[PDB]
Amino acid sequence: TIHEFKKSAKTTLIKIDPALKIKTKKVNTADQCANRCTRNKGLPFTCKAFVFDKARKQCLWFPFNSMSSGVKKEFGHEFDLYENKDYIRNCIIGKGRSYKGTVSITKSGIKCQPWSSMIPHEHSFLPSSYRGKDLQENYCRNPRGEEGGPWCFTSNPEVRYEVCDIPQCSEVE
Amino acid sequence: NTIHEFKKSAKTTLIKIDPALKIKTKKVNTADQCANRCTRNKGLPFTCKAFVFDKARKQCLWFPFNSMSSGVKKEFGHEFDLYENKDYIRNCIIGKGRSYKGTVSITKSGIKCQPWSSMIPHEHSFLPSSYRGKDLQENYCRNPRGEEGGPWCFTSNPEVRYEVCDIPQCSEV
Repeated sequence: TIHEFKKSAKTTLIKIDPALKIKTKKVNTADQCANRCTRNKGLPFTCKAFVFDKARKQCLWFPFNSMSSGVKKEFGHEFDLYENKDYIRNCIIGKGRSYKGTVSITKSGIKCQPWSSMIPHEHSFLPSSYRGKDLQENYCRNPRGEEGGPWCFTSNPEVRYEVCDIPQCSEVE
Repeated sequence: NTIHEFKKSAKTTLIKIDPALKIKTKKVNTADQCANRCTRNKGLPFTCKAFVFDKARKQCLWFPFNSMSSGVKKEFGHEFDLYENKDYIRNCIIGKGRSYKGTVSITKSGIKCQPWSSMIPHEHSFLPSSYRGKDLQENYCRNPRGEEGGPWCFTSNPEVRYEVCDIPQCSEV
């Protein structure tokens, strides 16, 4: 089930409201964390994310994620953060400046090109500059808040860039 | 094999009233093959948000829309199963979440929801047929009467009749 989750390398989370529940356990792989999180058995909360400590081989299960109020996102080479997609907002507000979901396909249906690649499209949208924008893998993103909404570079030479088809939160009921 | 990742509605296909919308069909063996192609979006002139498996004609129907889209309606049919891509089912709540259609099925304290169709452990009268439009399917967190706490469910723990589920507001600033 590790694919039900958006992965952020080298990242963990820290609670600042001390009331928020946590649960930890030593395991073998990050796979085993995801399994328990998806199945949500033996957890006295809704599992919205977990971190795998690769050094200690420990799962940390959370009823929050990186968008929750009361938690900080910190760098650490031995951690990978896994966020349950059911809790990463999957619709756009305004022009989608704050979109962080995992849709990686354009409106006319082509797979996006990874931001950290210059073939087949050359560009100046590297992760490093645009920190906080989450230009990760090949996700649809709107780093500058432009009118088109989340968009990407297309893995097809004919089309440089195209918007993605992420619905407005206001679209439906 | 990503079919388990989709929200399934049995005995259901979708019809486009609007002739503008695009559909794509292909003869196949199994519903799992429809899921794979939708998941990966391989060779579709659009973003696949849903598909139907026709068990009689052995066909996939891939759609750039779902049951909540404009100009689309459900149609009953014994041969059809509808599968909706969770990435295009709004996973946050508007106001009290009367119109919530997502698949969260665990309460705030981590308890697996009881199916609406079941009287075990708890007897109740929120029968699906009493509440059409409210999607009282499987064991999903729902707010069929639009009450204060947001979506909830009867609980699979005999000790706890019902509990609210922990589903985030789409926008609250």
